[PDB]
Amino acid sequence: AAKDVKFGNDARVKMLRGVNVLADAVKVTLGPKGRNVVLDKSFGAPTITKDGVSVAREIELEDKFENMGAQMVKEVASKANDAAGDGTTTATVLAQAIITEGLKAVAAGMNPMDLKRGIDKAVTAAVEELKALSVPCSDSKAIAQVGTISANSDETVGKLIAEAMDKVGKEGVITVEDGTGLQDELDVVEGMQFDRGYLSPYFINKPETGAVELESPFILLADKKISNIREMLPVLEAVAKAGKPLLIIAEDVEGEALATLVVNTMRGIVKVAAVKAPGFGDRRKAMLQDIATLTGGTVISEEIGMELEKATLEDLGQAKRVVINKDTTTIIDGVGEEAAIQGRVAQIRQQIEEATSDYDREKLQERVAKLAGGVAVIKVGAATEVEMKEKKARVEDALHATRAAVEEGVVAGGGVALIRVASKLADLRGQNEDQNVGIKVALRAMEAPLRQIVLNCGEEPSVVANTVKGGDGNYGYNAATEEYGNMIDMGILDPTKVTRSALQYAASVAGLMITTECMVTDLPK
Amino acid sequence: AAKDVKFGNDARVKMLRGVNVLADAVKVTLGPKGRNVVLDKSFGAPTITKDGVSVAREIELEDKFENMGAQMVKEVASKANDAAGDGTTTATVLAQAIITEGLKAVAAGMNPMDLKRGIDKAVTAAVEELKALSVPCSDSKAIAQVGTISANSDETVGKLIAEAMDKVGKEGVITVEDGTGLQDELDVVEGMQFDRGYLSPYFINKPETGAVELESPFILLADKKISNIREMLPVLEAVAKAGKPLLIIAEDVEGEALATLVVNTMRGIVKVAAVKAPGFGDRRKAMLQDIATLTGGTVISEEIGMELEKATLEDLGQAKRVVINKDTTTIIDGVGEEAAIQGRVAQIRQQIEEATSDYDREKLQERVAKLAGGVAVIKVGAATEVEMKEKKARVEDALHATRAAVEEGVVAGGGVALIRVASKLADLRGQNEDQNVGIKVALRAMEAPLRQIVLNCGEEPSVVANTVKGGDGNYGYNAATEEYGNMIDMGILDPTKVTRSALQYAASVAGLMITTECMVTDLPK
Amino acid sequence: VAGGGVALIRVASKLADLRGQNEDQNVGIKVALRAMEAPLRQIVLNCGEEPSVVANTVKGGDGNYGYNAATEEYGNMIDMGILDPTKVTRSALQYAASVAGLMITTECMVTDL
Ligand SMILES: Nc1ncnc2c1ncn2[C@@H]1O[C@H](COP(=O)(O)OP(=O)(O)O)[C@@H](O)[C@H]1O
Ligand SMILES: Nc1ncnc2c1ncn2[C@@H]1O[C@H](COP(=O)(O)OP(=O)(O)O)[C@@H](O)[C@H]1O
Ligand SMILES: Nc1ncnc2c1ncn2[C@@H]1O[C@H](COP(=O)(O)OP(=O)(O)O)[C@@H](O)[C@H]1O
Ligand code: BEF
Ligand code: BEF
Ligand SMILES: [K+]
Ligand SMILES: [K+]
Ligand SMILES: [Mg+2]
Ligand SMILES: [Mg+2]
Repeated sequence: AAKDVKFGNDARVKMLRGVNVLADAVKVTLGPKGRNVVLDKSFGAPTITKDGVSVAREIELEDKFENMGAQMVKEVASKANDAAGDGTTTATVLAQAIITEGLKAVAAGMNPMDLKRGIDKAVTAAVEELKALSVPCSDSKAIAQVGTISANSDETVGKLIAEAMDKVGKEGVITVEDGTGLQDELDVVEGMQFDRGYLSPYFINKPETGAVELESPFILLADKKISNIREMLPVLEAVAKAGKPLLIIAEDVEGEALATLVVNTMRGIVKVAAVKAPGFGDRRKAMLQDIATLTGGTVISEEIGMELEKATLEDLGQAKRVVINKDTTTIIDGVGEEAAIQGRVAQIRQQIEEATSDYDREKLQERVAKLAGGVAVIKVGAATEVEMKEKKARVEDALHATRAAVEEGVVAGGGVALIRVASKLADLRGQNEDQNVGIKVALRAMEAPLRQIVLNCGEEPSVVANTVKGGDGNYGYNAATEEYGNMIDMGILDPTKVTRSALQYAASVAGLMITTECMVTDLPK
Repeated sequence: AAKDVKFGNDARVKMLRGVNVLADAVKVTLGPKGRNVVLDKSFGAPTITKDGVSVAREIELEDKFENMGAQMVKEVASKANDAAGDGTTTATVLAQAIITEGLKAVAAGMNPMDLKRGIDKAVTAAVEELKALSVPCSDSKAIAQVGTISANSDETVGKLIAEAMDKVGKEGVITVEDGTGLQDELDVVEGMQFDRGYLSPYFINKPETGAVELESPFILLADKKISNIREMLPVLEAVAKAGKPLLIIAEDVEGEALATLVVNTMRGIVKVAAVKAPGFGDRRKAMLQDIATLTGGTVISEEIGMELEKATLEDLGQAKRVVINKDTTTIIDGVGEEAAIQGRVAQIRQQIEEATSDYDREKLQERVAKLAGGVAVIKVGAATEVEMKEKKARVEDALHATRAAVEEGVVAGGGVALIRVASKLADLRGQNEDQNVGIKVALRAMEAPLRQIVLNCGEEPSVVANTVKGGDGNYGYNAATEEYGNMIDMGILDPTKVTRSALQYAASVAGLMITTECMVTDLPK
Repeated sequence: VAGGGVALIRVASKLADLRGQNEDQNVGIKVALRAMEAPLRQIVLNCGEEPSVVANTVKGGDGNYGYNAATEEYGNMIDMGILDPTKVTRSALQYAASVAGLMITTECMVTDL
């Protein structure tokens, strides 16, 4: 197709307009006084959301150049969401800040390459500063706060996340699903997380988020490589009569089979997923039988006297719910054989005492811990499915923030952290003036998230900004109460991870963009 | 379909406009202050790229005739990138200048074909002059420089390429792939790789490793479909007396032979790896004999007159270690003597001179390359996908640059080489005054790269040009720091190949383009 | 003063050191200094000489060294007698800057249909 081509300022102006039209839509959601965006997902009812990445992802624009700028920044939000839960709106605001300031500086005629280079220098130093600044978060209390604040000041959500991580342990798997009724509920259930994802992205169905959730999935527990579903087509027949999805957990699935699934599942009877049998060798057979007990199934191989041709409804495992993602699968609540489950537990422990060689102790300890943790599930309470999505999303942000916190701990939230580091870096300089002004752009931009958060209040942004700067250490602004104080004591806790991630990815993309003189895009008509 | 046809200046003017549009898109990227172009990739995030040939490919214009101009200059860009990875932008700028000056000379009424001949004559002399200027590049430091300069002054990248080329020697294969961390990382697949592996899991003695590794393995090089253990009996005796494992590089992983060798592996009597022979037919045979001599063995098959019983300890190959994978084998320090290995490479070089078909040419080069050393892999570290692509492209350019440098030497970069050769050629003349004009056209265009590099800096191009021309030898302009000096001592090194290649292709396409009198294209409907 | 735009470009080179309180004032200063070269380059371009080379050569010269557009020779403007009154240069510059400042600060325009 014939390409339109633009140069210099025309390109830059087009870009910047597209950026703004995305950012402004994202950034309205920021902080405690942010407010919701309505996304008209064609399928049905619109979804009201406060998640910035959910907003950004939808934004697509009519002008090919403005759209190009928008799609570019879109990347930032998705990256941040892929590192961490929170931080997608902060990362977008930072990116748009750098871009704006940087383009201003380029209009002064300064070299964009050196501008980019200077931004990168600042970010590196900034990241280092945050690291040192971060106070480890380990007190359940602090964990709660982190939760709460990521939940948009939702006390109850913080409570539940803290209690769940207490009950399963901080390393334990926790999951969130549409609850049955009005109230939030928490319970711990017999389930398993093993580190294998979908064997193909074509199994991604219901969620957009690169995952699949299946209700009452059947589990074919076969330590074999599936060449063609012919080997179990009467099982898929059976499963048709079920009308309930089948999870293959097998050593491999050939693309022949995968393509046959593509031919028959969504285009036909029932959705089917395949996952790699976890671990390897004797371990993988071990885990498959560990899951058979967890699900009341059997291991399907001729070493057992079983065959893919023969596995009954009852030779396959039964789970109530399974989640699969790019990298991991969580059997949420296997039917299983509870007494046998516990007996297995005791058995595996005995091998810890027998298989006392260091790495055997390790694997066995892992497996017992895995089985003993089970899984927690958080049931989101809502009157209406609209609020279901909204609250559920708010919870998952809390969840991902808490784990991130537990990893790296917390820094003074509300954007104080970024300002603080900014102030520390004021003496940082580059090789040349272009890099020096690039550094100043970076530092400057770090202000943006505070100002934005204030602005959403409709408080007077520059005033708050200036005072906070005047303050020192943890001194910040509480935007839910319009009071200066020790942010920590208030519990406005940001996990260093999210802030670090947001800054890196924001600068990363931003620095590139400024350097553009020319854009090649298809003529609209 | 009904063709539109235009003549004379209605043709050339339109054609030139197309050329200009493409060039201007490309040009911006030239040099250290050259700056990125955003190429829309409708399915995905746009590609931010500084690779000029990447730019060229996308350019395509609505106006049929302007399109023609673009399409033909596009061709020189691409051809440049085929000959050598770097130099695509230089070739474009050159082509633009020649075309521009040629069309101008034609407007004077010069015989176009004489111009073309004059251009061609000048170009030939310039190639010879570059050959004369070129100083061998050999020291690692120069390699680093060339890599740096081609990397867009990315010192780290130059360092990494140079040390990688050292670790695997000049002739080693080096490849670049998407890393995961922020930090770039270099790995090497040690030893004699060959690209065939096991086709069952039961060979794996190291299940946590997920591959088969053997220490002090003997190597039964039976390039055949092995049948039975019976033929191995005396071999197995010698093996068991040595107490060493055995690598079965069969033709194909087949036969009861291997099945019972797996049985012996499970009994711990002898541990055995088995893999396909690489390639087919005579080239398959050749690889097995190359493995053999390198391993200090000899191809143990009846098709070369030796039944498997007949193998001495000079026919069985050995290594300190071997590893075999799903798809690949590597042999670590085969016991074959270094003199035998070198000699074997000599016969392979004789075979290379005998080979007249890519089926054997590329494969023979791969044999000698792997015999010279392992394969290095450069993992490009970047925060963001956009960086992934952008950084990767620069790395790849650096890689192909260094290669070219090693093979043909280097000249003073920043376009000084072209300037110098142009000045040396000022005495050249043709058969007739039309031809002489064409020569001067060529010599004048040689300035264009230098000027364009300067212009991107926003510096007076002709001022810099004149001062450079006034200087002698490697005296030039450093566009990264805006001061003149010995270009070589600064380390701004260009591979002669890329300079030479870029010039030739530029000249060829341009010299044709100026002789256009009529263009025929479908009407715009 | 050296008439041939020499004076302006001379002073422009002299003041390159000057800098302001912030990037906005710095770009403003740079804009002013760059413009002052414009007379010389225009005069030359009318000749169809290369403005860049002549400008640089004048800048690299000293005092009244300048480009005689009538003859294309370089020389001392005074010896040739290419004399601008000082007032003319000064007034030209100041008034030019005045309008520019007016225009930059201009926020609204009112006219009939
Ligand atoms: N009560 C509060 N006072 C000040 N800042 C707050 C408060 N509650 C939340 N914030 C800040 O708002 C941001 C969280 O809002 P959110 O929309 O989740 O941003 P993101 O999507 O980037 O996580 C964090 O910077 C957090 O510190
Ligand atoms: N520091 C420098 N000073 C001057 N010229 C440079 C410098 N670094 C690189 N160059 C020049 O930049 C030119 C263009 O390089 P590049 O951007 O890779 O375009 P191409 O695709 O033609 O190689 C090269 O001829 C190189 O000599
Ligand atoms: N021979 C010459 N070479 C170069 N510059 C000249 C020459 N003669 C006059 N000038 C300069 O040309 C400039 C502009 O000329 P002109 O446009 O006629 O005057 P003004 O711009 O004041 O109306 C004057 O500043 C003058 O000194
Ligand atoms: F704005 Be986010 F996703 F916390
Ligand atoms: F623009 Be290139 F390939 F250096
Ligand atoms: K938000
Ligand atoms: K380039
Ligand atoms: Mg948040
Ligand atoms: Mg290059």
